[PDB]
Amino acid sequence: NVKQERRKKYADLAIQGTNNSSIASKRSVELLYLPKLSSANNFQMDKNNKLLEYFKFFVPKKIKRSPCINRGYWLRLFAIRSRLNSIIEQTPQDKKIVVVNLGCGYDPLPFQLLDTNNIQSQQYHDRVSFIDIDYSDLLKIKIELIKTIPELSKIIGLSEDKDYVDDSNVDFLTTPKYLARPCDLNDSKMFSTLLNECQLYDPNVVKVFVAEVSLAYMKPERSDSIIEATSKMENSHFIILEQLIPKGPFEPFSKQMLAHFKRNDSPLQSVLKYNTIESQVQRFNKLGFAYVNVGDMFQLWESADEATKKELLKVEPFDELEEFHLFCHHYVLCHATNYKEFAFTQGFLFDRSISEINLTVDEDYQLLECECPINRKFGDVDVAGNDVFYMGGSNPYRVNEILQLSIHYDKIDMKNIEVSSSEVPVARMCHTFTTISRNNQLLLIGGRKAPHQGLSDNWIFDMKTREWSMIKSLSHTRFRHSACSLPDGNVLILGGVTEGPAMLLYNVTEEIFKDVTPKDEFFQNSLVSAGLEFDPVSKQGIILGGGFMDQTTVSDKAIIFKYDAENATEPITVIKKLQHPLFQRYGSQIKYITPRKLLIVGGTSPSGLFDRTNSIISLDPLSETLTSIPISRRIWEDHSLMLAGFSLVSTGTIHIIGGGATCYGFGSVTNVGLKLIAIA
Repeated sequence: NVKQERRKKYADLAIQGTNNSSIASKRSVELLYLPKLSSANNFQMDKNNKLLEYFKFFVPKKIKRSPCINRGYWLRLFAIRSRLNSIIEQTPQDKKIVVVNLGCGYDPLPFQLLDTNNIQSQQYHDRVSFIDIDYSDLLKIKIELIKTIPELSKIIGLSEDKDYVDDSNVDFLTTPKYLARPCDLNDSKMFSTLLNECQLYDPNVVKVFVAEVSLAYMKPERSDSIIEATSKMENSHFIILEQLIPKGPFEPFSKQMLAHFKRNDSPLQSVLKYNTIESQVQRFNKLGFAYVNVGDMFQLWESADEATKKELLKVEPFDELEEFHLFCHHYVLCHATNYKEFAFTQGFLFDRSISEINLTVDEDYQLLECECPINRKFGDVDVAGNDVFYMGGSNPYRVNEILQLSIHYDKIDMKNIEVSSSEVPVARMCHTFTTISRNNQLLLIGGRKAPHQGLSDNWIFDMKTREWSMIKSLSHTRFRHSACSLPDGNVLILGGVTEGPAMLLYNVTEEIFKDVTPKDEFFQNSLVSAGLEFDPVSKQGIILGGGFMDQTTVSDKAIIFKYDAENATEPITVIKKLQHPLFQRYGSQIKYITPRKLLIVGGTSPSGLFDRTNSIISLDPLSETLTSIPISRRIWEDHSLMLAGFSLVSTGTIHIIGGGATCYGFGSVTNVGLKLIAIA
């Protein structure tokens, strides 16, 4: 077949520029996410509720991606679509709207929207038109496919004919609802010409200029011109979706992101000039657009109605939320207008960023690198006698092995202990490893394999015998919970991802668990990956930060409590609850430097990124004062620091060991290790 031969020909060409591209990742979401979502959020559905496909026209292959890249790319389709929606809903129903996709690549967006078969874009069927702009070469191929693929030609009005061929191979296409126009965006003057050739000057036509990760590869000056050129088109919106480096090119995630693109020889340039959200506002004001509504991907995520999140969480197993936080904060969605009639209704409005607080430098303790390349995340570790023991974790795969850590001032020695029993705990992460039996044994509680495979089998490891014994098992599975040995030798167990009680108590000698959820409205929800320590001296303990099972909320509370050992119905009671934005951490670890100073370390936050001043801090529980333990510019810039999956070990010094993150397919990073010593 003549047509089919042509189709395949340029079908292959389209591929040489689709994989590890945003289109490939959208095909991924199209395969997995869109079929499992209800009307509101599938974007593509026929009258009979059958999902419709479009990204398959440029990337047919079954594409797959981690659960973090997928949620991100769902957020990303929902980014553009929520904004286009606000414009279509408000603009009077007779006005012509024009969507101009700047550097569209193989983005099938127009066809997703123009297709009368898709009842989830009915508001686009009549009065919306589309202009695709990219490099000449690219549009040639893309037009070949639009012509030779009947389903596509059908949409925009071209003839569907098995027995017709258009061999011209041009870089431009003209239809009532879709045109493609070639243009090198780095040429501000050819672009400005194009704006008029297309009659975008007409004030009776509303313009929507969309820059989805394209003006991000261009130098600030080259991209600022594109933006400004459009500001002079009366009644225009500009939608820009691109990267941010809110805390500089040395933020743990930022460092990896820039470096990744450098390797792909597609550096991020504009972001260098425009680091933060506010930076984008002033930019758009300066360049013509006086009305701006902007926030990062995570504000967009909180923005989803609870009916939508519930579906999303149930799409695929997911448990990389520290990665999701970081990624989200490094991508901005910026909606700009050059006319004041258009209002950003509260449905779409982004709350302004609340100012950050400066903190007093800690006069007593400081940070100083201490290599501990255990090369693994999300295990746990506790001290026994003078020995240290790290168990399980992933690296990047889940292991069950136990490591003895010989801690030294400069470096840490590691020996793999050998198991002596025929039975062993399955390989797991996000469990807890706690010391019991007067420092003779170690208690393994909960944990998981894959995120849908929470575990309920607990174990005990005996140092002398080097044997594993499966003790009693948790009624409900449980991971990402917290733990800490109590004075009496028992083990408190906090929240986690579980259906079980919010707080458990494991009596070692009696070999039983006990639901001891405090009588407080705070504990109505299972707290995930919070910080939790107890101080035998001050006879109390703290709960710090932590997230909830909606994967959206994060406690900003520091909870002080006591332990009444002689009480068997309310052993745990809440003394006091403290609040502060810097408490709002997920995946942190806390520890007592002294009875009057609690070391709070690492984790991610829904609010913003942690910097060198507040990644590590300390709080005085009775004084209610916050002191900051700064990280040197050196350790920030030169060494690999990623506070997620790490742990705290103590033998007046607390080491920050293990930890990493895969940084959204921009490569992996490993927390090299740090130590907190007293100041000379």
